[PDB]
Amino acid sequence: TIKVFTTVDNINLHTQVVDMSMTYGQQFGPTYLDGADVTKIKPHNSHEGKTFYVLPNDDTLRVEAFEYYHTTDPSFLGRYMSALNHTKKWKYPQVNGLTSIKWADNNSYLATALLTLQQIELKFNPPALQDAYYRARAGEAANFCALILAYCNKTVGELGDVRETMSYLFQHANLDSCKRVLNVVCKTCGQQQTTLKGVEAVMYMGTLSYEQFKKGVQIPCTCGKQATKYLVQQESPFVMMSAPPAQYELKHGTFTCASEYTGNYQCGHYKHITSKETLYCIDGALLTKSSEYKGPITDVFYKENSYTTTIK
Ligand SMILES: Cn1c(=O)c2c(ncn2C)n(C)c1=O
Ligand SMILES: [Zn+2]
Repeated sequence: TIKVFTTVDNINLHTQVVDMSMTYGQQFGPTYLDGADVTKIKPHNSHEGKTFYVLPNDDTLRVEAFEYYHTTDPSFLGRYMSALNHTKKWKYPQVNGLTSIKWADNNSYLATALLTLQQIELKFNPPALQDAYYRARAGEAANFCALILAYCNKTVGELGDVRETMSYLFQHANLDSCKRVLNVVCKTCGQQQTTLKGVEAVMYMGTLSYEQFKKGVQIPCTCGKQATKYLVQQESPFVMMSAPPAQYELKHGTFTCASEYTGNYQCGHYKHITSKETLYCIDGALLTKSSEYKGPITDVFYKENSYTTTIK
């Protein structure tokens, strides 16, 4: 017999005596050793003392799992392991001071999401995610990428959407106190103010221009006229403005960073544009600098703190 540790978080370890005549799966359920699936394997003597991950299959492990990952989805950990086997083999070059990802397995959407996160102010609430995120910021991003895939219910190689991805991640970020107040004005129906909080206060779908959002965008009214919607008040460290991809000119110094999307739902590619002393296009491991940029932009990120309209 051998003594080992089992765990769901590699924080709380639990002693186990292992029967060498049974596989790990027969004793523990699906079981991983340093990420390798050992479910169908007989214990080796050399495994004595090692730490194994298992699926949360009792109350203690379930609570520990929830406390570390902030999800009760029982398939989460298996999904994470499957992703991590791949993301450990990706490469994470430093590009223009940021951790990027060299292209692999259609991962451009994860690269531009990671590049974006390093330019906006945000903290993740699940300890697993915030821990992985700080390692990713330093260049060791495999765990962070596998968690993102797991949180988004995506597998390695699946095409992804940055906006959807950002939405899921923001739901695990402390945006609780972010606030947006909007006003919609119809000459017939009058004015209707709305207040949004959390993730809905920092994401908008329909226009890339933050300035246009402040000035007012035309939206239809059920009465049949065109109403105007504009931003009354914003309280957040950034905003995300998105729209269906379309040719768009990005101007140095008017935005923080942006996502460009080429292709369709069957085959496509993201690039990342950032505004520094000039414009930089980060494309996985590739870097290109230019003073102007035009492309099929789909998300633009802007810094914010507090904004109040002067529209009376
Ligand atoms: C996979 N892939 C694409 O699919 C792609 C692209 N540029 C345009 N497209 C569509 N690049 C650079 C790419 O690596
Ligand atoms: Zn109306």
